[PDB]
Amino acid sequence: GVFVFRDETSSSVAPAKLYKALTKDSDTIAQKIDGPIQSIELVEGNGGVGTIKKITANEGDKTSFVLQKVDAIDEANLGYDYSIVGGTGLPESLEKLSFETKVVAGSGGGSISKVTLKFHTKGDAPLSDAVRDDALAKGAGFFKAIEGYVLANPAEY
Amino acid sequence: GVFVFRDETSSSVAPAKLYKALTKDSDTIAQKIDGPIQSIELVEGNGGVGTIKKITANEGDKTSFVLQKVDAIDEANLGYDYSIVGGTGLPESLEKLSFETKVVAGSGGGSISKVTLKFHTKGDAPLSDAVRDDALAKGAGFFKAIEGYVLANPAEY
Ligand SMILES: O=S(=O)(O)c1cccc2cccc(Nc3ccccc3)c12
Ligand SMILES: O=S(=O)(O)c1cccc2cccc(Nc3ccccc3)c12
Ligand SMILES: O=S(=O)(O)c1cccc2cccc(Nc3ccccc3)c12
Ligand SMILES: O=S(=O)(O)c1cccc2cccc(Nc3ccccc3)c12
Ligand SMILES: O=S(=O)(O)c1cccc2cccc(Nc3ccccc3)c12
Repeated sequence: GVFVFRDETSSSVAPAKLYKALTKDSDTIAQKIDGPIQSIELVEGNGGVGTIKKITANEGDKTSFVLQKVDAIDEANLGYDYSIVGGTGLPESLEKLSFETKVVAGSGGGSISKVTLKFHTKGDAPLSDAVRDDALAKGAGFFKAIEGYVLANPAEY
Repeated sequence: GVFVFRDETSSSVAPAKLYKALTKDSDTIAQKIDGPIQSIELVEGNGGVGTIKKITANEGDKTSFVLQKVDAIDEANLGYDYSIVGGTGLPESLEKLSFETKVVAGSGGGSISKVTLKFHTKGDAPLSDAVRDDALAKGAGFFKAIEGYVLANPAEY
């Protein structure tokens, strides 16, 4: 089955800048900062729809990876969708985790980051809170890492 | 004027550990990771209630600081309250900003971080969205930075 969860996050970062950092510069920033992500490599494509990326990261003291697919890109409306489709980093009860994101004008020149997660469980397995919350936690952690990088480097943004 | 805002975040980190990191190890962690925070000075007190900490940060293209005061500590119930009473880092429209935090166990094994922020505006003046959102953005940034550290160093926790 499909489980949907929507969330919004405000930021002082201007829309155009945030969108660029999250969708075009994130792979580069993630390997640059001291976070969980250790390496990102293109398995297929170079960024456009259909692209498959292998992301290797450290979960505690162990390494795992996920395969990521680029579902859609609407640069005109600052939209970007993609999903995690495999790898050892993907919970056993999950078949696919899809993200639908959009950046809109926020308050005081800042923006609003809207995200819709869609959990596709394996064999209609139930979605435990633990699995759902861990994904939200990782999604929130990654977002803050990029936003934080943007805020700390005004010459670049 | 006094404006209130609440929030809850679920974490996979056990209660006691998340609490120790946020309230006892954070001063050191902030200096170990590369974030906005540059230094933490104990101006008066040793960390117990009544303590005044001076926190300095590199806001990217400029520097600023805030005076933090420890309002209450309840180690038994994993409670910790404090507030920003001054510094160039505190917006002019604000007189004081208070935080009331608590960590409770999740029903399934994690922990939930509850936070209540109380904005004290200067004499009936309204609270601007920009000020409100920026404050929330920094609070979440700090929290996630500390949560990230624990998850990346299971050996230490
Ligand atoms: O694709 S990520 O941008 O890291 C990613 C981003 C946002 C939310 C995520 C949730 C679960 C797993 C991920 N991947 C993962 C990657 C390596 C090891 C373990 C898990 C998530
Ligand atoms: O009286 S408070 O309600 O905290 C307070 C409330 C509102 C604004 C304040 C500004 C400076 C100092 C305070 N007090 C203070 C008290 C003890 C130690 C350090 C500072 C302020
Ligand atoms: O993160 S703090 O350790 O207080 C902090 C430390 C050092 C310098 C700071 C400068 C501006 C804002 C802060 N924080 C802030 C957080 C929430 C609401 C309003 C201001 C600063
Ligand atoms: O807004 S900043 O200019 O970085 C910033 C400046 C000054 C003090 C800060 C204190 C805590 C968090 C921030 N932001 C943050 C936001 C997202 C992720 C990590 C940290 C602070
Ligand atoms: O849960 S972690 O084991 O760190 C983790 C492990 C593996 C891949 C991750 C990918 C994105 C975010 C995480 N969390 C995160 C949480 C807080 C701050 C920054 C990143 C990831």
